[PDB]
Amino acid sequence: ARGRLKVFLGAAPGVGKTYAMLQAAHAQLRQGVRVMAGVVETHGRAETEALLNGLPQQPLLRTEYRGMTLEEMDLDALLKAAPSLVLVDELAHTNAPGSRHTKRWQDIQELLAAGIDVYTTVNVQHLESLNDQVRGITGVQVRETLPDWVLQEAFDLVLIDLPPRELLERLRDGKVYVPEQARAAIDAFFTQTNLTALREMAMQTAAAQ
Repeated sequence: ARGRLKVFLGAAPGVGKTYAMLQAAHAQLRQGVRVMAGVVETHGRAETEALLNGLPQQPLLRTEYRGMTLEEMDLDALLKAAPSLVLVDELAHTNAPGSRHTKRWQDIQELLAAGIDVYTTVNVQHLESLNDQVRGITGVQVRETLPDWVLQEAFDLVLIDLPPRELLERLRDGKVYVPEQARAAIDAFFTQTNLTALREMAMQTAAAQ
């Protein structure tokens, strides 16, 4: 049986992609599926941290790079253990230096070729075809990109939707964490106008699948 990819697609950070993925994963766990978390970003949400702690977890690999402790999915251990389903946040991620592959999507393709199912999350901004539209709207450069075909050839795609106004409240209320984005950049990104634009992109993306 070929590995099947399910992508939880969202307009932006904070729309609930990871939580949706972890709830989907619990349904599978309950039905007896050997589920393993490969890489999951809970981003300080206690409810998401509580879902993750009910799932088997594969320790990450830590490296040091320019003072920073970088974490990657332990691909080699996952291939060896051969779980039935691996959970992998952030489909557009560019891997830590010294990784076998440049991109986390390649890590995923490798699991999938080994017959391992994969659940993943991605924000719409990372799609290659949309890089310039996103930069034109937000004024922020998207540096981690994803070839559109990686998402197009996904077995399953689910849109995780949230109103922009509500996402702005979440950001205000300390519920949205965006690690590799400085304050000036977050302020430039998370506006009503920009989030409305990105929500339409996510929907147009989901409809074209």
